[PDB]
Amino acid sequence: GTILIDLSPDDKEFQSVEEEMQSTVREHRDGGHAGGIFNRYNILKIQKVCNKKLWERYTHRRKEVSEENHNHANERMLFHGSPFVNAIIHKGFDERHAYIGGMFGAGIYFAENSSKSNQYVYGIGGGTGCPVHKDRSCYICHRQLLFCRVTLGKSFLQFSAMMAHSPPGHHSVTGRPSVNGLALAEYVIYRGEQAYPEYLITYQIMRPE
Ligand SMILES: COCCNC(=O)c1ccc(-c2ccc3c(C)cc(=O)[nH]c3c2)c(Cl)c1
Ligand SMILES: [Zn+2]
Repeated sequence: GTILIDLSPDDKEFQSVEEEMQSTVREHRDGGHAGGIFNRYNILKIQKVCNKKLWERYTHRRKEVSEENHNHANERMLFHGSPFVNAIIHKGFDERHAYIGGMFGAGIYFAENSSKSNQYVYGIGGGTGCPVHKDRSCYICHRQLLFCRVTLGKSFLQFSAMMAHSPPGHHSVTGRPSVNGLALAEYVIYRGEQAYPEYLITYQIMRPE
């Protein structure tokens, strides 16, 4: 039931989405090992993901979290990178998109830094890089990220020195780097229904000059 609508680069929605991409790149402590070396992206396409069934699944859960949290969904827009992006846009987030060995427990991870999500585009740790060149820093091959609507409800705050249940009380976990003062948060949900993949972003990382 999914349809994809191209946003025009002249459209203001294309532009605020690109801005959130570009403005949340940071340097990474792995020197670019997982996601490659770059400061900015070349944005190639931005599509809006439309699936009535997945949307209702999301808003139905959103209402429930909302009611449990002093009428507050605590709804964010957050990046998600994964080899399973084409499956997510068609069938939604589920247990199979969960990071079993994740630091904040076994759920689905999202990132405020788009460059954090880019590290996972070719799998945990960048896997072996693009399918074509086996290059985690490939500047040629087209990559895809999702920019997603995520319901956090009451988030459990977990300071970090950088499918399970949420801790009782909580609808999600915030993993908040405490050492790297420029690293933004990651969040973990334990139910697929708590994220909708609104935008599919197709891009290349750009070689620095
Ligand atoms: C035991 O393996 C079973 C198969 N599953 C995967 O191969 C898998 C699971 C999770 C992820 C994953 C992880 C963490 C992030 C974070 C932090 C940010 C983000 O944007 N995406 C993530 C994506 C991946 Cl790539 C693969
Ligand atoms: Zn490549």
